[PDB]
Amino acid sequence: NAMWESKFVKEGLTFDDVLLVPAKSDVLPREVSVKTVLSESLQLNIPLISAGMDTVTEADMAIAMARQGGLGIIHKNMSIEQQAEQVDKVKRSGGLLVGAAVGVTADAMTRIDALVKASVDAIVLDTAHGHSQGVIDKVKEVRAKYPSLNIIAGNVATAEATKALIEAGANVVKVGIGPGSICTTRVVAGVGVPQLTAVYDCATEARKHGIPVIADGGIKYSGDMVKALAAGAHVVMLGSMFAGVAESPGETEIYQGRQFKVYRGMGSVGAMEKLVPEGIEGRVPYKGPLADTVHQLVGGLRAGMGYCGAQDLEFLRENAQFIRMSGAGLLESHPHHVQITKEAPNYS
Amino acid sequence: SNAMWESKFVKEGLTFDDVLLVPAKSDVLPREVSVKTVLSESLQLNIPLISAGMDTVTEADMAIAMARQGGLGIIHKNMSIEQQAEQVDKVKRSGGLLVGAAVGVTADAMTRIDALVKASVDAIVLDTAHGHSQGVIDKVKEVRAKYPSLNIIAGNVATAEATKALIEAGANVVKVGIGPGSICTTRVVAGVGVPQLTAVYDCATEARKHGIPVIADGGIKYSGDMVKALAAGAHVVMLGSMFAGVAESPGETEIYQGRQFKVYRGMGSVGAMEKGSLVPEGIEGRVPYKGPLADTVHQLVGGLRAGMGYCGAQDLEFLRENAQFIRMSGAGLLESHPHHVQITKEAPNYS
Amino acid sequence: SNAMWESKFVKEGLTFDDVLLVPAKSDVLPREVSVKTVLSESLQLNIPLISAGMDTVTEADMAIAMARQGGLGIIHKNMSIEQQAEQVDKVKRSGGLLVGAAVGVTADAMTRIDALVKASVDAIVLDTAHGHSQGVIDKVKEVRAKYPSLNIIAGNVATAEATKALIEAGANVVKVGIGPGSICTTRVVAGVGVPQLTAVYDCATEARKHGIPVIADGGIKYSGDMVKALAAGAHVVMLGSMFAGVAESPGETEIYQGRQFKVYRGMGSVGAMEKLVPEGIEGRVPYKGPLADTVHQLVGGLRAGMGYCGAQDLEFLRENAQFIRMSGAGLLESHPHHVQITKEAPNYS
Amino acid sequence: YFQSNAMWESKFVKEGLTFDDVLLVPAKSDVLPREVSVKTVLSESLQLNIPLISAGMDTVTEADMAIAMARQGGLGIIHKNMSIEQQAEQVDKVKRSGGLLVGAAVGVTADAMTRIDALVKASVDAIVLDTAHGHSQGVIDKVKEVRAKYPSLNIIAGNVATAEATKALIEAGANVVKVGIGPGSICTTRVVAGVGVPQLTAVYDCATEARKHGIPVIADGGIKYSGDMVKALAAGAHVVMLGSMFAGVAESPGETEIYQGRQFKVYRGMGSVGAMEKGKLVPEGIEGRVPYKGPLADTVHQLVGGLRAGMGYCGAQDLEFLRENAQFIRMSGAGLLESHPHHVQITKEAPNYS
Ligand SMILES: C/C(=N\O)c1cccc(C(C)(C)NC(=O)Nc2ccc(Br)cc2)c1
Ligand SMILES: C/C(=N\O)c1cccc(C(C)(C)NC(=O)Nc2ccc(Br)cc2)c1
Ligand SMILES: C/C(=N\O)c1cccc(C(C)(C)NC(=O)Nc2ccc(Br)cc2)c1
Ligand SMILES: C/C(=N\O)c1cccc(C(C)(C)NC(=O)Nc2ccc(Br)cc2)c1
Ligand SMILES: O=c1[nH]cnc2c1ncn2[C@@H]1O[C@H](COP(=O)(O)O)[C@@H](O)[C@H]1O
Ligand SMILES: O=c1[nH]cnc2c1ncn2[C@@H]1O[C@H](COP(=O)(O)O)[C@@H](O)[C@H]1O
Ligand SMILES: O=c1[nH]cnc2c1ncn2[C@@H]1O[C@H](COP(=O)(O)O)[C@@H](O)[C@H]1O
Ligand SMILES: O=c1[nH]cnc2c1ncn2[C@@H]1O[C@H](COP(=O)(O)O)[C@@H](O)[C@H]1O
Repeated sequence: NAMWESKFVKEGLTFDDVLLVPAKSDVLPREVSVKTVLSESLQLNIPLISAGMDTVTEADMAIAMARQGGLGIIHKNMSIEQQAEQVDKVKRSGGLLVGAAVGVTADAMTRIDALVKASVDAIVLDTAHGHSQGVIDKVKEVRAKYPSLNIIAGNVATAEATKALIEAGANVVKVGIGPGSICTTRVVAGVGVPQLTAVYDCATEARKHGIPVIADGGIKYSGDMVKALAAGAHVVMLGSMFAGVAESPGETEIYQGRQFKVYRGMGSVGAMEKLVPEGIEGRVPYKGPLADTVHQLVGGLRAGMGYCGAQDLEFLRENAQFIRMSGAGLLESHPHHVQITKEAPNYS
Repeated sequence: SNAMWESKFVKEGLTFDDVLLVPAKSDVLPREVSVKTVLSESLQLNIPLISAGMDTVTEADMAIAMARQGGLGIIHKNMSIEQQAEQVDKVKRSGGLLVGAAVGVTADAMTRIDALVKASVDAIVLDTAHGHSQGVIDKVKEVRAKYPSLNIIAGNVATAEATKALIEAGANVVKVGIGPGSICTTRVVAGVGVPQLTAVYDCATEARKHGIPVIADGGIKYSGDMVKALAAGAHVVMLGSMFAGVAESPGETEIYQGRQFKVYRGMGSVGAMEKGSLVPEGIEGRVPYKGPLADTVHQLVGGLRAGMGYCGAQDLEFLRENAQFIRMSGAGLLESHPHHVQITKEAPNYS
Repeated sequence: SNAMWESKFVKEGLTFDDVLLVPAKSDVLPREVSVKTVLSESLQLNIPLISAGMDTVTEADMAIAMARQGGLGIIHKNMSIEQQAEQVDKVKRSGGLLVGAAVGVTADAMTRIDALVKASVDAIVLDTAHGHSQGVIDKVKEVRAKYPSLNIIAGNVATAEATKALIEAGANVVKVGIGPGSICTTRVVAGVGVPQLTAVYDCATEARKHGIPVIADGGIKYSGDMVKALAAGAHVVMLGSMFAGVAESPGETEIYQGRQFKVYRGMGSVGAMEKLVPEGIEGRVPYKGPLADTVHQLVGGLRAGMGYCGAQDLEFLRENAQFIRMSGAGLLESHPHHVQITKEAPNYS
Repeated sequence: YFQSNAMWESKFVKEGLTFDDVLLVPAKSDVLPREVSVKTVLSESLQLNIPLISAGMDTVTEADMAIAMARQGGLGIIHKNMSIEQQAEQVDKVKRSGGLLVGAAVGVTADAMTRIDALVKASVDAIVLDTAHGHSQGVIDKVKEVRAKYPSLNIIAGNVATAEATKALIEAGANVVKVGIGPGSICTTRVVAGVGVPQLTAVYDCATEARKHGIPVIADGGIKYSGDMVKALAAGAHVVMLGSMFAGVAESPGETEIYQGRQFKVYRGMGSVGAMEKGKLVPEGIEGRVPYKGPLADTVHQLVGGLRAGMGYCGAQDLEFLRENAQFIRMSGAGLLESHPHHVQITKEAPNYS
């Protein structure tokens, strides 16, 4: 009866539940290191990865990304020959880093070969439920065939799942079940773990095997990134904040005089039609080139590490302290009792 | 004698939107999982869904469509004894379909049950505002005495003491939910309730000890809430709202707010009481038209299969016994719905 | 010491919307329950409702209507002494009806009270912002010393210590509520309050020990809040907002965007007061028609409340009802949701 | 159990509270509001007759605000978004208007000493060493550098939200510590940088540290109503600093624009794009507008009125009593809802509400 009595024990935290407490600082925002190492083959100058979705990352996005010091993951919602071409395309553009997503399917190894042939630096085996036997067995197969290949497996939300995938041979683990802006998983399936807690629990375990974790989803301001990083993540992955960018796939859609870009979940009827969906379709404001959005994110990270007296991303993960707050805390934490006049480059 | 007074405020209650089901090790796919449940020795559903015995939800056409999706429908009692019998008769003739009927706690109650059973009703539901009553308990005994083979679903209850009381009265199944209803105002007019997830849980806890199943009834807005109700301990769930905008439900379509809509109302609302015949405990409204019951039920189950997939649950018994929740704040709720993106299309299972 | 410093944030407060009443075994139906209540040997009420002693809620006509429904009106003090004395007189010579009058702590308090006792007032209500004031305590004492029989309702307090203090000065009834009122801005303008549910309970905890009934005053937006207040230990509740749109309330009906409305305002707002800054605002509520249709919906909900708790009477309810606590999500589930509302119900707007 | 894993497993332990979370608990009172004392001592040479400082923002304080505040018994901080000689002129302008107290902000920069020199020459009564992060090595280094050169100068340093941080500035020479990272109405620090401590707790944790040394603290940011000020003082602050409640009064800088029939003034953060441009950047504030409130004397009379009310509610005769004794009760979001006007359509403006 022990499981029957534990159903409602666990409590979970999300980004907007917390604040990073300022700490003794000696280091200024321009001075801090934002470098990060996923592995031997995989080093990033900025801890950003653009999501593997048909409205977020194709060749042009992955390249603009890699030249910012970050990383692109080509979505798998295309042919095999096509993804391999675009992966090779990013590689011929200055010999820089590139990712490709593969689903746990029958044609998975066929896709992976063609991808390793095009010289991917990391494949991402993405699935709804990374804590699954099929997902384990696949990572085992792939680890067997390509012992040299960076393997990103997700998604997971628990310690148990983080361990299952590490042991199967995945060297980077991906955290997030249901925090995405376009995600309906928690609504339609009732399943999830608040992202902060899920980064924190998966990192605690992953820390032991010296394995890094990517916070995926739920990030809507630069300060969310800081929180996710400080809660244990090595790197964050973004969808919505990148979808509005000129280099992202999909052509600009006009709306109320303004310019927008389509942004849909890979699990939406829209993405799949090209069945019970776990995602929706919509649009985000046109934002400009990747370059200014990148600027605002990193600068936020830079100011947070400054506040936290963290010289590198390591010191931040291992030293940053949070403070929990109520919903009224959240109200104070955003602008309040003033009517906004101008748009800020980092706020709505 | 101070114990009762010092304890007025010790209990805490959780609901659907306070929690999330935690993903567990899975070796099963949504399609591989089984959603069948056994409610008793004569009542078995292929999907854990029951359409509410309300006058804007279930009549003969609703029950027939329900039974065909693998579920069940409860024919409401806002009609004549005779007419309700015909409706049960009608459902029965269309392929040996299952069907339930609602009966109130009155003096006409035995007379009404006599007809529904001669009509071959597969279960009766004694629905009341306060299922923890002598009036209810004595009526459940009275029926169980007369009809010892009859599937009795009794309610509504929100407590373990109450669930135990109706089981020892002879109830096969216990219906859980005081005040959780979408059209319901009980908690506002009378102050009384238990948050649904906790009510299902405390009750499932008692019903288990005796081998009795509970029915989660009310407060389900999306399919994820169904998984939560089942995972909390309910064998089966009862939906009003999610079903009222279906083609097979009674009533006609009307255009409102620029599209098609159906009338949805509470049985304790001023409207519904006029037809049937105290201070009202429900309101009258309308919900969007959704077309055939089939497409709705396909999303319902589809979400259920997805959840159980995430929970490594090959069947509903596993999900009841094993699923773990994690409590979350209001901010957790916001992360759990689509956010910070403008939606351009009604998704089949969202808004 | 350093005790006061470290305990600044220890306490926790709950309000009507924090909580639900748990359904209990019930032998009884709504129509069979008793809603009578006894404030004191002199004052007994057929229904647990007093109307607020404000200049836009209760004058003679309200007080008379209340009494006739089995409740009680408090005639506010925003008039002259001769005006309030004849207001009482009118209510009394209108069938031998119970009536109450407001008095504040000040110089001519005794003269007004003198005039009120002469006119046969049943209960004097010592309305002040801070019942736990030294000046309030001194005044309750003087009135008790002069009128050993007279019912004294003294308010307002939010703490067990204040309640204890009023009871010892001679108060027969204590009125509980700092800040929860619909028209009130005390909490906002002065940072000061206690959540009404915790307040009623805390004071009831102290008052029960001396057998003194408390009034849960302000904060009631629906029928169930009243069930909650009584179940938290109040003997009776006092309403202003729920009663302000009633036909027998002072104030003529005003037209605004076509719909009938009535003026409703705090007694500490600018208009009512005409040295200190306002602690109230001035507003408007829809017309509701006769008091009786409003009372019937109120008692109706109370009765359904009592039937769900298995309470034959209000003493059972006070001593036995159990609450359960919930988050914001639970309150969202507690109100009707995910449905367009078509028409108004007579008890939910 | 190790040294390495201490910080890791304390990450989520702390709890923060803010104004909207709590309520002051009424206590026995023998004192009427008009009898209480709102006088407050920040240091031997800096006594305020009312507990209110006009924040040092370009949309808030300049000579006219500073003058008007002082004549009410408060203080104004001339902002630094202007030249050195200009800022000293503003100071002299206030000092040559009846020897009114004035303070003036200075950041941590090479010219800081040049500026400080110029302000002291103008008889400034306090320098506010104002920075985004009070707990920075530079800020401590500056306080020390200034204290050394000006042993009698009043040095108000900010901004911090922790006892650890508050101890550093005190040990470095600040007479008065300013509290608040993120609570500001025009602030986005918490959104863009993720960082902050809820202001009520922040005021409390710092006051706890500071009172051991006999040092006052300033609640800076987050006050929307007079009641919030009272919570802030009762949480341990000697005095509050206000932006948005002062931003839209006659004496504040800015023209009177009008939209939809009503009067407004611009109010922007100092970390906003607008404020920076005056002297790509990654802002930590936003620009907007607030209602025109009219002459300062009205906002101030309402403010001090709320305070006296709450002190009477708390049986406080002076602010020291309130700091030492005031108790809070914690509430939820249904309580905050009950704590505002509800279920009535408000038909006119209370001078102190909305
Ligand atoms: C990213 C994502 N979910 O998080 C996604 C992507 C495409 C399709 C889908 C669909 C087909 C809608 N959902 C699933 O495949 N859900 C699912 C759920 C549980 C298990 Br086990 C296996 C799959 C989901
Ligand atoms: C509450 C409810 N369903 O949950 C319902 C349904 C129809 C009519 C009613 C009416 C008759 C308006 N209300 C009640 O019967 N309320 C009620 C409440 C407690 C007790 Br005991 C007996 C009756 C209620
Ligand atoms: C809050 C309230 N009734 O509940 C009320 C009523 C009338 C006037 C007032 C006024 C005079 C505006 N406020 C106060 O008198 N506040 C107050 C505060 C503390 C003390 Br001690 C004495 C009075 C308040
Ligand atoms: C936050 C604030 N005042 O409270 C303010 C004002 C002006 C400029 C700024 C800018 C330049 C945008 N931000 C910073 O200076 N941020 C910052 C953050 C951390 C550290 Br360490 C040093 C500086 C901030
Ligand atoms: O349709 C889907 N359903 C659920 N999750 C999705 C879907 N499509 C993408 N995601 C996840 O959502 C992430 C982006 O979340 P966002 O940055 O919060 O917009 C992606 O990286 C995926 O992990
Ligand atoms: O008017 C009434 N008052 C309170 N609850 C009601 C009333 N009518 C029906 N219900 C309950 O609400 C359930 C439907 O809830 P829904 O699925 O949220 O629409 C029904 O199955 C009944 O249990
Ligand atoms: O203006 C005032 N400021 C604060 N509270 C008031 C004021 N005037 C009346 N009250 C209280 O508010 C109660 C009515 O609150 P309501 O029933 O929620 O409308 C009255 O009975 C008084 O106790
Ligand atoms: O640009 C900004 N970003 C963050 N905080 C600011 C900024 N400008 C001023 N502040 C702070 O916010 C306070 C004013 O907050 P308010 O009274 O809530 O408007 C000031 O006294 C500063 O401490």
